[PDB]
Amino acid sequence: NMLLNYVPVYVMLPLGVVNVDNVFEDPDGLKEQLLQLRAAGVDGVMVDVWWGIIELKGPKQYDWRAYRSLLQLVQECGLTLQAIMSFHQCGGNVGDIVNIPIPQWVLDIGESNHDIFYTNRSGTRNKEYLTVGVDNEPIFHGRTAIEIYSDYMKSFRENMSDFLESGLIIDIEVGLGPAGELRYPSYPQSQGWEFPGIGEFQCYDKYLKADFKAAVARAGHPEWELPDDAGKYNDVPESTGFFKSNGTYVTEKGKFFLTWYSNKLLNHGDQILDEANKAFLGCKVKLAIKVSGIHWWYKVENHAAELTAGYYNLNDRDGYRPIARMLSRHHAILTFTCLEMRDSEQPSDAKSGPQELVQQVLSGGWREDIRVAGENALPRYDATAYNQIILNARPQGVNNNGPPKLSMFGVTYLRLSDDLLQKSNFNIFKKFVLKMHADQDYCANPQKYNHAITPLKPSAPKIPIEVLLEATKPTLPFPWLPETDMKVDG
Ligand SMILES: OC[C@H]1O[C@H](O[C@H]2[C@H](O)[C@@H](O)[C@@H](O)O[C@@H]2CO)[C@H](O)[C@@H](O)[C@@H]1O
Ligand SMILES: OC[C@H]1O[C@H](O[C@H]2[C@H](O)[C@@H](O)[C@H](O)O[C@@H]2CO)[C@H](O)[C@@H](O)[C@@H]1O
Repeated sequence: NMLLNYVPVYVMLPLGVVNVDNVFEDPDGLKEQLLQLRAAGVDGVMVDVWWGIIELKGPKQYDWRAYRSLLQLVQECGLTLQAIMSFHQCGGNVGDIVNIPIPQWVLDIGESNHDIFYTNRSGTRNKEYLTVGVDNEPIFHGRTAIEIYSDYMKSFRENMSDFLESGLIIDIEVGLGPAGELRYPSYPQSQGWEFPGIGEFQCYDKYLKADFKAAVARAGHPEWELPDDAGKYNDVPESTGFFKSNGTYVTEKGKFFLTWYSNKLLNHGDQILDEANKAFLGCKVKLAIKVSGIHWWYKVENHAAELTAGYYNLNDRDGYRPIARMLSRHHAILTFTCLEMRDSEQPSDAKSGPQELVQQVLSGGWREDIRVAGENALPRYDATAYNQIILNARPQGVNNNGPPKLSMFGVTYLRLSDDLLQKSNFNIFKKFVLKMHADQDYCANPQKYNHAITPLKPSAPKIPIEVLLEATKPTLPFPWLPETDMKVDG
């Protein structure tokens, strides 16, 4: 039956649906838009549950009232919800049209201890997310950063228990860094970065610096220092001593650093996921994380942009499968945030390979037997973008005699706006939804298309770092069709 080829479609709600003052501004306005989505066959919506709004007043001073009103409306409109535990700031990244800082009281601590923020070689502090360096430092009025994230998720679970029990919430996306993605803020627009700059390493806060220095000493090279020849945000790889042919990235020093740098992210995600699993244990929901799609410089040996962001991915070293393997113990979903792009849409001097990157990441996930979901990186309303998303959703087309051998768990579209609801654009969107559903009408019961949600079980045992890193072995990706068999057309 065709329904087994059905891939659910979700739509991101506007940023700021509940403002910085914790007020659900326009319920009536949202309602009409939501009803539009319901009529279009959309399965659900995604929303940021901003930490900076909810725990603003002070430690454990949560106010969930506005969000309870929003969830109630979503439920009345017959839509499911993907909730993001957004522990980051909204404002400094592409598309951020509203400013939502992290809790003021945390910012207050940062005034006396500037090292709680990611820091570049020049010493500029980025305030959008707390550095992984303080994950386990009890410097926030007695709590560590992870305990804060943990308490937040537990409070959410208890205060939204009725919505969880009624099955409104489908999955919990755990924010792990800038824009909620598990990565370092290596390409900050707020600091002058412009595509396709290689970006900069963000490991200079005193906590990470000390950890690194202790690490190199134990490795027998106490004299090794953090990179000093990697250039600046907008540089090109060949102009740096670190990324050029036979450069530092290829030396023992460079390899040790890149391994250390990338491992920090793996442990950061693993530890916070442990807390997320405890907070939602028993709930009929799934856990997910977001991985950024850094396609620029993907086609040169140095993969500079990926490296500075924390993804130690080279032609002979898979830096994404280790992440997938880590997610397996938590039964979590890997959400890739760049699915609509085509190589030919990128400037030549950027050496972009978004198509190849997508194939590597998704294949890595299916290889490790975890569920993979995705989102488009930039706003798109044209058929070519939708057709590329559909292609990646079912790489080998639909199976007329059962489920496809390969398919994504779901796709979330960025973002709900007046532009999307314009007659012509919305008209194409409807065809996109139909094709994602493999020509089937909207299906209310996920069980029909094998997407039944069972109670979250405790995570499996800890997987040692050496076992995780075995996943760096390069593998050939799964075969991809040149174009989808479920085209939207034009
Ligand atoms: O509302 C979700 C999320 O949206 C934005 O981040 C996106 C980004 O725009 C995409 O290009 C891609 O990277 O996925 C990101 C995560 O979904 C906001 O910047 C972010 O704050 C917000 O949480
Ligand atoms: O900021 C992260 C994104 O940067 C690029 O997006 C470019 C886009 O390609 C270009 O057409 C436009 O003029 O500028 C934006 C920068 O905001 C990458 O293409 C994206 O993949 C990144 O997510």
